[PDB]
Amino acid sequence: NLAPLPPHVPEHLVFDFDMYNPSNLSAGVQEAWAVLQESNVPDLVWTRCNGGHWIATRGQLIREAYEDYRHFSSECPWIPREAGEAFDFIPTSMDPPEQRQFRALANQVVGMPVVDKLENRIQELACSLIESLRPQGQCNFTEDYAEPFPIRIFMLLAGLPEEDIPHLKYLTDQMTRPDGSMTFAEAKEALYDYLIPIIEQRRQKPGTDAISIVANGQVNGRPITSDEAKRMCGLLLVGGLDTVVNFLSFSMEFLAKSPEHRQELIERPERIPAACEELLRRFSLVADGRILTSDYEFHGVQLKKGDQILLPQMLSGLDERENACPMHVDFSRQKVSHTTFGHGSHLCLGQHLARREIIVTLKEWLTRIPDFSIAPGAQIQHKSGIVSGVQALPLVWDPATTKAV
Ligand code: HEM
Repeated sequence: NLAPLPPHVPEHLVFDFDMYNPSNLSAGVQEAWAVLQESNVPDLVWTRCNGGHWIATRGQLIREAYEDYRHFSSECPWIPREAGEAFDFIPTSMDPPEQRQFRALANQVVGMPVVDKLENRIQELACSLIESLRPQGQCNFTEDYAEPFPIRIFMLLAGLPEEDIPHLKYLTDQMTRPDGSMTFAEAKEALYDYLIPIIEQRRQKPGTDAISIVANGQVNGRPITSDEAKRMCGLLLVGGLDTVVNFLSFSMEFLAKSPEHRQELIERPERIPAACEELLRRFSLVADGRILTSDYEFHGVQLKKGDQILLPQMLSGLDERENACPMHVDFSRQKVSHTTFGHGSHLCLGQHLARREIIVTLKEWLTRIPDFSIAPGAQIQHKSGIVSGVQALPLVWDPATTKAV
């Protein structure tokens, strides 16, 4: 259950939050993590759950920590400690300066110039999927659209066969929202086990897919090793399969319950990109962290070298000190303050691909199925972890209120 309180951690700063099953989960995951911003909760607390660790609860602290890599290192970014010690993905497990050389390489495979190229492809797939669903007046969103749409796009970007999707996604989910059937370490090993032969192959005979791009690449002008290429390709895999997939579900669940919000985007589709930022803020879903490199006093609190600290990227934008009425989705919100794609030198490299996928989904779906809702009796369930998700999303709609385009 709870790890004993280390001697240096003040008893009054204890707030036993469990990031993998928070107490108020039933009210929605975002709402569940928002209990850390309750009236009598401090900016920095210590939880005894999951081996024991700090949690910064406010945007001000989360951004500061993310900026100061000298004290808050990416070397051990996952909780529990076992998992963060085993976590060696590139470039996430590395801090500046040696970190940058790899971001540049990774930005060649998912960056903006690559996203633009992907445009038509992305629309074709979203339009393909929706039109096929349109006449049926129902669908379970997670399996019929949230997963296939982004995953097939990445599998194509990666040059990897779709048949391997069931296996890879299972490994991916074990890493972010563990089943208990395997440790982060075991799931990482399998991921690596899958990539090793593929990377050797792409190096032997170079293709134009993200995998061979990475594996035949250079960093700081020098050849990348097979091992560095594996560590980086596995992280790319995590991003392509378990991020947008979940976010699309939180947004669509919201739209299914918000006729007025849908009418706004139906009426002025030009508000869709704005609406995407506000949904990215409101349905923020990532939370990883750092490890203290040395004894350090932070905001009046004594941190010790080795202490792990959770810096929920999700929390910043729900922080009322950044955005008034944080839980209200306001497509017109004047300043949408968030750290959904992270903060600091580790800013998400897939963010551009992620927005495209979102804006396109929103645009192509609202245009064909403007009116829909959540299947009657459905008790939508959320799931929490490094990356939070939606268990199932049964949608229903009257076919006669739809249009083909
Ligand atoms: C809604 C979608 C997404 C969200 C909210 C998101 C969020 C994040 C966050 C919060 C981080 C920072 C982690 C840290 O600082 O420890 C990150 C890093 C990263 N993400 Fe994204 N991500 C998304 C989609 C994607 C996609 C689609 C990809 C590519 C397949 C991707 C690739 C990466 C990579 C390569 C990094 C590491 C950057 C580094 O460590 O320098 N992400 N992402």
